[PDB]
Amino acid sequence: LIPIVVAYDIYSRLLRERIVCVMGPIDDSVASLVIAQLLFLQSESNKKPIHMYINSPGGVVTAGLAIYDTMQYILNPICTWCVGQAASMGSLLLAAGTPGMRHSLPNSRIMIHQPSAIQAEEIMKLKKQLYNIYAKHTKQSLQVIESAMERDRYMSPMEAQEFGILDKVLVHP
Amino acid sequence: LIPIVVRAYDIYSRLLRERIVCVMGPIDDSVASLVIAQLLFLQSESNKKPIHMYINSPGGVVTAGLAIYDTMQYILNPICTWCVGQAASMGSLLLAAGTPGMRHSLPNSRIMIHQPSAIQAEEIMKLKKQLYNIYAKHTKQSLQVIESAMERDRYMSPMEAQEFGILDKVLVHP
Amino acid sequence: LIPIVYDIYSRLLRERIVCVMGPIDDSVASLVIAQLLFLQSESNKKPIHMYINSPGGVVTAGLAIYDTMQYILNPICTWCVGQAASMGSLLLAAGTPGMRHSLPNSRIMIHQPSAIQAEEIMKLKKQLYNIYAKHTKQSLQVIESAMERDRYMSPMEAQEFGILDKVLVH
Amino acid sequence: LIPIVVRAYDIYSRLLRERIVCVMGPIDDSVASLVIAQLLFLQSESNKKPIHMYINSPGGVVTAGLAIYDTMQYILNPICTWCVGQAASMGSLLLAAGTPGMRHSLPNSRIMIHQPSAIQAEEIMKLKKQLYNIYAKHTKQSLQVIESAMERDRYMSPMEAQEFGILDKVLVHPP
Amino acid sequence: LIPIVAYDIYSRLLRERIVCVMGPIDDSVASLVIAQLLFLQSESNKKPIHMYINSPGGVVTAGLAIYDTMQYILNPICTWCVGQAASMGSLLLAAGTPGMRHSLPNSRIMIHQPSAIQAEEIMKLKKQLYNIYAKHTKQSLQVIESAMERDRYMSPMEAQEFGILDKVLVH
Amino acid sequence: LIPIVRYDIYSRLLRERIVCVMGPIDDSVASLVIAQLLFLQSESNKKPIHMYINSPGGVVTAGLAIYDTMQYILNPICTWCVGQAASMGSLLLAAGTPGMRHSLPNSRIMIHQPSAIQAEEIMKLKKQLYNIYAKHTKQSLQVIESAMERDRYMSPMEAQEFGILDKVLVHP
Amino acid sequence: LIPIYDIYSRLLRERIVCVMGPIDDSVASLVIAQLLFLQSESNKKPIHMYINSPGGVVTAGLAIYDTMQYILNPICTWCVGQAASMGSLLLAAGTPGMRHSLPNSRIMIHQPSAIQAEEIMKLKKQLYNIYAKHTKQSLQVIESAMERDRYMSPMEAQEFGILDKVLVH
Repeated sequence: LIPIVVAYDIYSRLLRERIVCVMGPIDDSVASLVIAQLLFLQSESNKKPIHMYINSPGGVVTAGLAIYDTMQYILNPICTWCVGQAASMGSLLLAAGTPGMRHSLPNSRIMIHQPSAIQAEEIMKLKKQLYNIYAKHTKQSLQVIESAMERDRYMSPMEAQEFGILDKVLVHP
Repeated sequence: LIPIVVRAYDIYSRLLRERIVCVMGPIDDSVASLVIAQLLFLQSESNKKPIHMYINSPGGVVTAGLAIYDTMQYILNPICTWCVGQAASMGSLLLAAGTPGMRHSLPNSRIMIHQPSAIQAEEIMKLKKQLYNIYAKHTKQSLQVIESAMERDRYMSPMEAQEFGILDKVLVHP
Repeated sequence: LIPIVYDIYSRLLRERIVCVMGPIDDSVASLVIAQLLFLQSESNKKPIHMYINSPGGVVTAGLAIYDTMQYILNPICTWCVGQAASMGSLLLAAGTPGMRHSLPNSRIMIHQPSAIQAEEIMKLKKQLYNIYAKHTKQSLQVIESAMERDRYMSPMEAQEFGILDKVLVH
Repeated sequence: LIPIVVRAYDIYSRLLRERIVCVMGPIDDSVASLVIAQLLFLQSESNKKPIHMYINSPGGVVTAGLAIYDTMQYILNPICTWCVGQAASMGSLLLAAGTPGMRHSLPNSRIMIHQPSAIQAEEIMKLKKQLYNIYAKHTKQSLQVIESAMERDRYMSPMEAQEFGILDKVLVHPP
Repeated sequence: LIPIVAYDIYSRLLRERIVCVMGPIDDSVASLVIAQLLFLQSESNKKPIHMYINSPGGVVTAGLAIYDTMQYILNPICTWCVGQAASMGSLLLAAGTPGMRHSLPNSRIMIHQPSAIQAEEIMKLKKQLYNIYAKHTKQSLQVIESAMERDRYMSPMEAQEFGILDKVLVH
Repeated sequence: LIPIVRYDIYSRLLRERIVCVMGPIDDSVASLVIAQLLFLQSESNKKPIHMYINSPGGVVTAGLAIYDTMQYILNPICTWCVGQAASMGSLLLAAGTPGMRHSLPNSRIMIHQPSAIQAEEIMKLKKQLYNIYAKHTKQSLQVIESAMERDRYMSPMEAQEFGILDKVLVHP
Repeated sequence: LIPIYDIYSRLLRERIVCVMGPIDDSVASLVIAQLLFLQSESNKKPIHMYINSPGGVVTAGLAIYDTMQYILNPICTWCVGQAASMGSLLLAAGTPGMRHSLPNSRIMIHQPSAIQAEEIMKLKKQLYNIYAKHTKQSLQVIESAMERDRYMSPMEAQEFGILDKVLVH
């Protein structure tokens, strides 16, 4: 499947360039890999930026929160890039990049809404944490976040930049 | 198994050494990540030499194709897009997104820009207005023509697609 | 597993042999097209050998392979092994004039046995008639008539029809 | 698809060179076997350098988790334990079984001591009583307090789990 | 698992010019057998090739692909029946070189074809099998037609008397 | 999934003369364990071998194949119960060398055989288990036959008192 | 999964062939390849076959058996765990004096139960001839002993002539 480049597979040469890809649904296996790649890239140097490319519909909240906390834990600056879409938990990882270093390509779709075995109280505690993350990183008030997360829709990149999910939309070809 | 040739490469990696990217079968998030990774790698090898992009796909996920498209536009290199077999829905967008003068088809290919067949209607319509806009910029056609052409569930020949502006050259010769 | 000597198929590819075996689809077509384009770069003038044992498959996948055969400048030997049916017999007939061969016991079928609109299936079908007409030099009516009969023909009858040039009598 | 790092290692073997053991996903006999083998290997390389265990798990088989726990207590090394994402049921026992002073959580980890639900009833209760004694040893709560806390089907926050005695530090950033 | 001896055991046998035709025959098996036959001819057109047959038969047009390769190449082919060669497996056995077709004492031979395309097309293929067996067995088509409809296995001694085999190993 | 460490983690352990019997026992497991046991005897007939048991048991005739190899080879075998040794897993524990059978504190031992061939053939095979346990535990057949009837696990400190193992490695 | 040569390629270098699990045409193919290879390495050094098998396809087992009898090497056969049905024929087909079992092995010569009944019967009559030849029992004993659906101990299997040695170790 994966081509070889000169030998490496392409994803491991991207990792050698300090690029981490989060593609497709987030789960405890995807999180485990992303966590391991972030902890590794910190051990190789704690000063060079890391580049995280997001194309995901989101996924499990607990897996997404594990990736988030590690991005906040590691000392590296993190550039974060949206390609195609970043929805639900995927847009939290996008929002959680370093201020000034959060980017999107012009046609990406951003969704802050959190699409609909556990007690009701425990899902609500997770959501209350999400409101505080979005308020922290977007600098919106909690009242704005709660109503924004109620609308089941995708933002355009220009709407998401004025909302504060993005810093830059790179239209330059 | 993929045959090894001649260092020893599988042919898909040898073709990548010739700066050829293969987009084969349906487009999904896995294909999109592979195509974007291949494209970003080829830019690092040089910013100037063209990239060759061989399209044989029935299309696929719209947001996956837009991720490939956005990467094609970000990269500075000329991209030569070759239609082989067919390019339907999102596949004909990728064909059309090659650099002007470098979009080619073999003569028995079928081109379809109609989008055949989990999301709210408002977001599919927003996605579809993007397709109308980006076809118009790449084909140099009016939105009314695009809207009309994307409504007919039909394929068009490469000679028709050249007149419509999806293609630049049809290689009827060897 | 397949035996090592290279893998057995990579050893054959170094002899400029392309094995089309089994049903043809987009995954098979992409393999065959990749191999055909490579072998032209390795030398622009030495023949390529295509060995065909196929029941056919997707039409656009087969037409993708066929277009590559006509694009590259090399002669192509086509060898019918066991059977070449539907799109498999088009690839057999697409070999270079004088260089289309069959083993004595091969069965060839040009009929097309048995997501798309009816008008689009018929337009594809009319393309096949034009391909067979130019390569067999039969009239369009004979092609339409012979492709309607759900049958196989022997190599000696396929040679008389113009699908083949040589049958390799034992 | 697991990236390779350049000798060439997969990402998990590269981390094992940092003395990092990833206990991720559910625990079963093959997970237990793999963790125990890694712990015994890492002890051979140094009996006094710390080991780092990263935990994100919903729990698993109890006897498989107790096998891992017993290995953590056998080896002489300090074990720093990290909760990322969640540590539930048996995953919280491996968290609590880290070295005193070296059990850490990130701020959004979910901690559940409760045990959600093939053998006779007497064997489940006998496993339970072992768990109560292990938690009492490490959290320094009394058995009845553990029994009352372990009956509520809920998750603690990291700060609440520190007050319960499952954790020593909650870290936003490295100090 | 296949043992390693460096080669896996089947590639080590191929260096002895041994081709194992074992298990059911299909279009994928035919590809492997034909590629191995053409390779062994490239390494030498003179030295014999050894075919080891253990199969219940299979697809007719796949077995005919193997058969036509056996007759095309110039090498002598020793065919060995191991365990059984039924239906199309017994055609490859009979198509060995005259005097070089061998069997072990407990091999079971069956020329009958046990048990989509039109009826008329199966019958044309079937009539080809009669001609192939008649050529190699040195027997009347009427005898082949009668023998090929009996749903039975021959012993190696019966198969030698019929003309499918030349030699039976005695132990 | 298995990390590498010139090995994978398990071939590195095998170089320390450690054999792992993990998960259920079947014909595949029996063949692998017997091969490893015969290999380690060739490397030396004098150094101990370490066998780590975490098993729910499995096919009885597969476990007896492992057992007979343990008794054939000349090496001392240390047997370690980690987590659980039930049914056939407890026979491999009992069949370690005397003075060299160990358990971790939280292990579960079960001698009972949790519930094809004819009924008479299972009882024939069952009667061999009574003889094997009686040899190694030094209990009488009546004590073995009575103990095997209770569908229960037991703690290391009771299997030590029963004679299934010799040492419990209390945590420091 | 398989420890590291791999453990079986190392064992094959000691001239050990493992027959474990049920026998089918793919197992027969791999065992026959190993037997023919080991004869090429030398036609004089013994070969060791380890059997732990329920048996399986009869014609696959008969293909192995004829290969064991064709090659000139001595073959030492070891019953490990169980040898049932066709597994007991491979065991019995070891070299006289070199057919061994561990003490707790179970041996069964009964043949538990795509082709016609008359054809299965022709196969079973060959089985009677093989067992009578190798065990030196009469055909009437073999025919009766295959009818009883039972296992026997290695000591009882030695009295029947399927074994020569029991390794009290």
